[PDB]
Amino acid sequence: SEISRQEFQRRRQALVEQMQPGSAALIFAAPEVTRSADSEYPYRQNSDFWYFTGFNEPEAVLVLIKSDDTHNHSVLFNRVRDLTAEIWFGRRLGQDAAPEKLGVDRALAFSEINQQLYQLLNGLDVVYHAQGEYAYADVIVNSALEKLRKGSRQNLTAPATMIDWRPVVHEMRLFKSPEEIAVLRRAGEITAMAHTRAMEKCRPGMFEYHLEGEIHHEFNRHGARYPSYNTIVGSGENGCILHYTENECEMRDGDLVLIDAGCEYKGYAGDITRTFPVNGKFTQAQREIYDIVLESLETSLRLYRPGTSILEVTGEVVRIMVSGLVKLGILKGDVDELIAQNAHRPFFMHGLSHWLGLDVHDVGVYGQDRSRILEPGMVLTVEPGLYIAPDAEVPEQYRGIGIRIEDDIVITETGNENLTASVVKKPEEIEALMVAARK
Amino acid sequence: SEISRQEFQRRRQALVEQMQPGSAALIFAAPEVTRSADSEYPYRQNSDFWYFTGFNEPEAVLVLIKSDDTHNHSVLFNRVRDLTAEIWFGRRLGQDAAPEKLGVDRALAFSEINQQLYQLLNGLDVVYHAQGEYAYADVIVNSALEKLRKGSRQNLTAPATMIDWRPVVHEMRLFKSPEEIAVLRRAGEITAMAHTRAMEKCRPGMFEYHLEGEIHHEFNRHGARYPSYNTIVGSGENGCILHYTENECEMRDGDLVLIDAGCEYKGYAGDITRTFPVNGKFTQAQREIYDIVLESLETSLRLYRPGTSILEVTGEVVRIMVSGLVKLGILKGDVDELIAQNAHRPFFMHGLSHWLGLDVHDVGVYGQDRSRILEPGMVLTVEPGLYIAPDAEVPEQYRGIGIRIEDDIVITETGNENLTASVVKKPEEIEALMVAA
Amino acid sequence: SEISRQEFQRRRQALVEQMQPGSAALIFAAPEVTRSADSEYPYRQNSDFWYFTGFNEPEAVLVLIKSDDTHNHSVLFNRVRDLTAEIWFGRRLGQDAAPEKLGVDRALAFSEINQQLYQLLNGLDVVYHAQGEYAYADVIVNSALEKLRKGSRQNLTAPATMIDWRPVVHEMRLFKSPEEIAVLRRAGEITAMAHTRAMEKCRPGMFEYHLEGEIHHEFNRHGARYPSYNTIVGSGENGCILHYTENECEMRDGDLVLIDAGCEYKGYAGDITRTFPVNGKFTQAQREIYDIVLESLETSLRLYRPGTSILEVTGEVVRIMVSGLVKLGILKGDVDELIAQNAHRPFFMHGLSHWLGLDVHDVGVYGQDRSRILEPGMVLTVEPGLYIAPDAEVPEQYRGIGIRIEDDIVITETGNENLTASVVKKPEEIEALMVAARKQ
Amino acid sequence: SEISRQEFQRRRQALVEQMQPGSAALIFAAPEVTRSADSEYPYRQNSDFWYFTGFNEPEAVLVLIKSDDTHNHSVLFNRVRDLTAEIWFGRRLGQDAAPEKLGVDRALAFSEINQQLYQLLNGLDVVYHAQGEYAYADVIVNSALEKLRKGSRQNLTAPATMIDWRPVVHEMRLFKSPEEIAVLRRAGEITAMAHTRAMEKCRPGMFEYHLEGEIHHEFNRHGARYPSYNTIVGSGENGCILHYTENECEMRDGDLVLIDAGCEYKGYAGDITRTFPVNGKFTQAQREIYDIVLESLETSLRLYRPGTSILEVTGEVVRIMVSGLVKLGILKGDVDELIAQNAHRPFFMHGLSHWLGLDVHDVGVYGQDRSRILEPGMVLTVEPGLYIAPDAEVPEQYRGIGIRIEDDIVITETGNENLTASVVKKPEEIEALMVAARK
Ligand SMILES: [Ca+2]
Ligand SMILES: [Ca+2]
Ligand SMILES: [Ca+2]
Ligand SMILES: [Ca+2]
Ligand SMILES: [Cl-]
Ligand SMILES: [Cl-]
Ligand SMILES: [Cl-]
Ligand SMILES: [Cl-]
Repeated sequence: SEISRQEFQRRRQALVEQMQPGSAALIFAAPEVTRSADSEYPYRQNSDFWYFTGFNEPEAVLVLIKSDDTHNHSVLFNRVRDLTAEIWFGRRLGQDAAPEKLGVDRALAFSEINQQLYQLLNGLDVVYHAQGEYAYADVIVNSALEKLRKGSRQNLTAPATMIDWRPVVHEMRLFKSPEEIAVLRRAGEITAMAHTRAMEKCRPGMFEYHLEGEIHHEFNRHGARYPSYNTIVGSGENGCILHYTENECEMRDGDLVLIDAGCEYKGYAGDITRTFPVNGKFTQAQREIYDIVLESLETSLRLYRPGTSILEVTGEVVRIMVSGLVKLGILKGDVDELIAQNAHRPFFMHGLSHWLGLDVHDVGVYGQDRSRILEPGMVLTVEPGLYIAPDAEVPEQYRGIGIRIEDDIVITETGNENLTASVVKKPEEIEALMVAARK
Repeated sequence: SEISRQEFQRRRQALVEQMQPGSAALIFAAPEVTRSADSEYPYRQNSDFWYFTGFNEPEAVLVLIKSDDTHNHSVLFNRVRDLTAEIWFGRRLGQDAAPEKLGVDRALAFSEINQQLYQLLNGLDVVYHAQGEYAYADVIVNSALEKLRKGSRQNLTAPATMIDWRPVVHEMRLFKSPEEIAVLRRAGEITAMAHTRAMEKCRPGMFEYHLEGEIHHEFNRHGARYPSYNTIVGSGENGCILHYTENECEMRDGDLVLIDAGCEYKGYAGDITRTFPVNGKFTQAQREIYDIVLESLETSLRLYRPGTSILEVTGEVVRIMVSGLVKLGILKGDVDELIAQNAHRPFFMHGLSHWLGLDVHDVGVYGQDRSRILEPGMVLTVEPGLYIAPDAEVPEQYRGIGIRIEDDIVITETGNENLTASVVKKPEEIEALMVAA
Repeated sequence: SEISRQEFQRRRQALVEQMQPGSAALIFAAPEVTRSADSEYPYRQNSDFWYFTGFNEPEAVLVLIKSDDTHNHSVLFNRVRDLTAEIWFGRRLGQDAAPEKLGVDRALAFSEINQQLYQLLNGLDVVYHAQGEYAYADVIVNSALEKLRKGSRQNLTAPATMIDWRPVVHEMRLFKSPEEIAVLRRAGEITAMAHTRAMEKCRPGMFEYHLEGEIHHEFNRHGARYPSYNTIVGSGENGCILHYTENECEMRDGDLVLIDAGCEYKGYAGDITRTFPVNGKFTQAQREIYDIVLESLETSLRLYRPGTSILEVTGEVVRIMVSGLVKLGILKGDVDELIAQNAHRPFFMHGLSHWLGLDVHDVGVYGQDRSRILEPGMVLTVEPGLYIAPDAEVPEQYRGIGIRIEDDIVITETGNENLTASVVKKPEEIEALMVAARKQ
Repeated sequence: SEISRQEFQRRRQALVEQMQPGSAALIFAAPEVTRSADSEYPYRQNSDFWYFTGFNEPEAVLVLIKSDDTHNHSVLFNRVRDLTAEIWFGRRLGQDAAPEKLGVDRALAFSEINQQLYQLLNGLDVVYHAQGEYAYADVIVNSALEKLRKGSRQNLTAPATMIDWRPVVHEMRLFKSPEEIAVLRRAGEITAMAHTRAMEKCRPGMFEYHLEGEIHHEFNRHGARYPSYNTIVGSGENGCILHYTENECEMRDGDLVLIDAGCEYKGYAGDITRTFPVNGKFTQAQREIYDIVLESLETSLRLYRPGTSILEVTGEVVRIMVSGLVKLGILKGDVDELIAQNAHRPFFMHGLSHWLGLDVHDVGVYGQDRSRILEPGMVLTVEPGLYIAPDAEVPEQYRGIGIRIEDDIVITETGNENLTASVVKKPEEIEALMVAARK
């Protein structure tokens, strides 16, 4: 599945529809970033720039100009064709091919942006710009505006109003289109296959990073070259560290391993977490904590629908966790009083759900305490966890256990669709997958 | 193979030995860098900081203080132990464990660097600093120096002299120790296994990125998590693009595929290129270009020894390429006259060799036109290539052929050791490897 | 005359009246500036900050908050009372006294601005800020907005809209109130007395800077401590340089001296130019150029009124200059063709008029080629000049003559009032003035 | 009096003599600074750039190149001749005339500095640069060094060593040459005449700023257009504020007025303070505080010579002040015990002396607590003062009295020469001066 050219054009038009007459919106590409000396990390395009273009080059800027309520047009600044630079560093779209290829009206060389951008902004009332995201973009925009301001003698005038397009554009990204849902569905499936494979390959004596290796190969195999974030493989006590990425230890017989990994497929993130026994079997104590986390996840999946919120569902999860922890003797007291003192917090210290999309922690307004009412098209994770520190003042069999289980869902008219249910999470299904893989 | 804590201590001592009495050298960690929004690329430590510490955390600064010709000591700034931040983001070494763990005398909190660095520089004559590498580091240093200049009412004085330590440190990195050679040997072996595997797995209909996938899994399997640079898999006309990284096309029956890939193992880069037929069988035309490149590589491997240079060996490679290209009718004329007008350059447009180490294009002075005399301990690549553009004015059969073959070597007393010879490059050995797979 | 507390309060309300509900306008004080090492130039407050406060301290910010269409309030950030710093560097207003003294509702310490400004912008839709004027102000505003953007976990939201208040505020400054016109009148008078005195004191052998000294002492004498711009005293060929400030030569018998100087009185600029013979007698050649410049000025003074423009009046001046220059043989040809070829430009290369106010080159939209229709309340200069270079290809006797004559006017309902007519400009009146002063 | 061409050339050679072979020293002009909108304050050249050139234009850089122990040469970057810009804004020296006029070997356009500076630094071992003085200068130098670091392919190499020339140059400025002493002598005399005139013109009912006006007119009259710092005229309680510059109050019959003012003459600062009665007649209480300050100054003037220090002389002044204050009942107790607990500090809270030169608070190392041994050619102020706050707990008649008296001296072989003695400071000479101006 892919995003069509017609979809990119739709997005641009929807932004233009919300712009004032006499305005221009400026969307800048991400800079290339150094990894060490003259080598660079693999390029990752700014999510917003990508959302409106599908264009994966640096040194580019999209300018949408709304002259009035019917007339509008697009100008792309991008790198010029250069035979030498392309033999060396890769093909460039260039100016001639860009209009037909990206569906923009005009293309100009990026090297000319300071000579041209002020001419595009001249006489407009409003400039839309995401200030403070990239210093290089701010320099370009502020110089343009400064030429216009200081140029009353050449009959230049600057727009007096600057508006951040992020609130509106992030609100657009919060609501996935059917094409985006299908892409995220594929991201979820690829990611689920990677987690399935990790479970099938895991043996005591392997290192955490070996599972990372299996996961990334599976991502790549389906055309998702890069992870959407750094892969976490935390065995034993490392499971109690939420964003553990060192992945450097030998996995022990008798420990759990927690894998939090997600692919990036056509820009969109998958984000799954599975925790499972390194040896293919849960200890009593591991099963007991696992079942509480599973029940929390399974309940959240049943509950999530239009009209509730992350806050409301979180309240039910807390109740389940506190009840479960009291049965096991990890917490002591009355359930309702313990909920009122947030006594679960030493053991479950993060949110249940975040938005998901072109960024793994995707954009969009959550409301106070994530109280925003859910509607169809919203995509989010569900990631309950319990983490019992190695030195926690609790019964001893539970120490050093870190468990999180996470799926990705999209809210529909009647509930939600689970995008990552094709990788097992029921403990008996995990044991059957693994024990079968040993033979 | 690995770098011992005692080697890290020896490198620090060798820098201190070169420092003036009454001085301090400052070596800053790399910043974390954004990939998108709040997500970051996997951390890569500054190569020079790493060289002196083996420490893979950001927000750290190594300060070596030479008080005089016999007394010296080290202070590390690094992140404080923080239970919450570690639960969330990973273990930190902290201050208590750092002295014993890294072999430094004192450790202080990085968040205190602005209150403490000026006190360490106060009264010294010289500060050693790599200016312009990281903006955050320059701010810290300039701010410390400024407090000293402007604090005479508090009996503070600034060093009047700042010296770039990079020329000296890079000259040290140019000459590999036996430990380093053994690490680079392992990197070469791991990288070669990855290239072997790519050749064994390649079939028409697979995509370029599938070979990248095979290569990275093999890197990871041997404990080299990350490539030393972005992997190149250029099939067909994509082979004619030197740093082709899109790796997005279907590999066609009848095309060559060029793979440029290297692992990073304990900080050190492997760097191999192999070109081979996607279908396991060179066409006649592909074989004819391949043999010229291979002969260039083989002659280079024969010649590289102490007392010659990259420039000198390049001269021999140019002669082989020009002769070969005349024989095939790609160039027309007298060999010596064609060499004199650099007629090879449309087809071979890059250098033959670069230094190799903590960076794939490693530090160290090359001399004018890479004329520097080679000595034992230098590690370099040998990467001849020929690239015939799809529109080049040459016999039709050679158009769109891009071939590079690259090995990594270390100069020894009597020649060089080839670190990456365990992956085949002879055309018959390539064909035999691919059928057997 | 001065600007009353009620007037400053009126200006703030007029800005607030134009602001959107749910907004804040931020107006920052000028930074102190180094003259050399640890010494600073005498403080000059930002003109816009001054317009709204009358407050002459650095490290201060005015915040006007419009909660909705009826509720609004003001917060001033300014330097705290500090006994030690004040013993050393001067009295500070501080937080307790500021509300009553400046007519603001609240005052907070400037050192707390990063901890407080974001709290004031939180939940607002619009922030009004003059971006790019001061780097230190941009850093403060951007940090506040950044804390709000990234503080959604703390229920913080940033205004999505930033609007430059300069177009509106500069449009307000373009139209002077009666109190402002009375202040500018006094500035014009003080400045005229300084130019009168310079004419009276000038003798051959004195240096150009001596006249500068006379002028500045006169400004100071009436309570205008500082000039509104760097004084120009160009004798001989130095008169042909428009902003000649070196003022370093001996004034020669036979040369003209051109003096361009203006006081700054309660923030407002006077701006006069007079040119006169160093020896008290215009030669024939000097008098012939002078008369053309004078006729241009006197005619522009009649012409300027509501309904015309600087461009239209400039057209009339060009005609007078070209006709005059043809009569002397400085230009050759037909008058109308020469006008069409802008043949006057080697001799008159600057504008006739600029706005005048808290800045000598005051703010306000001119329109294309200064074509904006004039209305009552606008204040402007009228400054025709003719500058014949020492090597220009003309009758020899005109070489090295630089003459400018400049008055300040305010447009009224039926014409304009000349604010600087109390210093003479008719050549006979100049000669007569120089004769009476030398009898002492 | 002025600085000759030979002396500017001598200063340059003395710096070059201290430079390492294979090096270049860079000295940058001060930026123009805004006063308001498009108007600028009168240009003030950087003191160090001035010291080595006598050149009063912005957009200029002096480059001294020491090739080896015998060969050296100078390159000036400065503004190009531009007929239009000069008609508008003033004459420029330009490139053709600069060599002969300033005594430099070559002159280039400032607009070419980025294309040329790296070529001058190429292959050198050391660059001397005052880092952190001007941000515009640091950008230029860093950009040059960066082009050189990355230009090994074009056979460029950067100096690996940067040295701050300020310590050496400021040490040169600390020791005045005969030409400099003559110029400072003239500055002292101009400044003394201005203070004499203020005393002669002062009447009750005049404002503080009127005396400022008299002072500045007198500076200007002798060819010193600008003060070396902001003039202070503090009458009454305003005298108790050290750098009181508001100068806005009506001077009252019965008050003292304290005037701290100094001219700038050919770049060098005068710095005088005189305090005197607005009405021309010291009261008993004013005279009593005055005499202690005067004794402190006269004693300092007799003591300052080679081999003592500002710290040592300050100790004597503290003794005089404490004794005097005990005699009046302002301090109570034993003199030596009061000295030991620095009981003078509420009344005398600043230093006795600072260096004087191209900056009023001139450059040069003072040593800890100003303990550096004085030698011939050092120039310094002597400025004892007593300030009794309006609310101080002392006999009523001393409240609100602020008195400072300040002269400028140059240390000589056998003592010092007082550069500002031509303005009276004895209380009976002040009264007689004022009475004579009134008759
Ligand atoms: Ca997640
Ligand atoms: Ca290579
Ligand atoms: Ca004017
Ligand atoms: Ca002083
Ligand atoms: Cl471009
Ligand atoms: Cl820290
Ligand atoms: Cl404050
Ligand atoms: Cl220039």
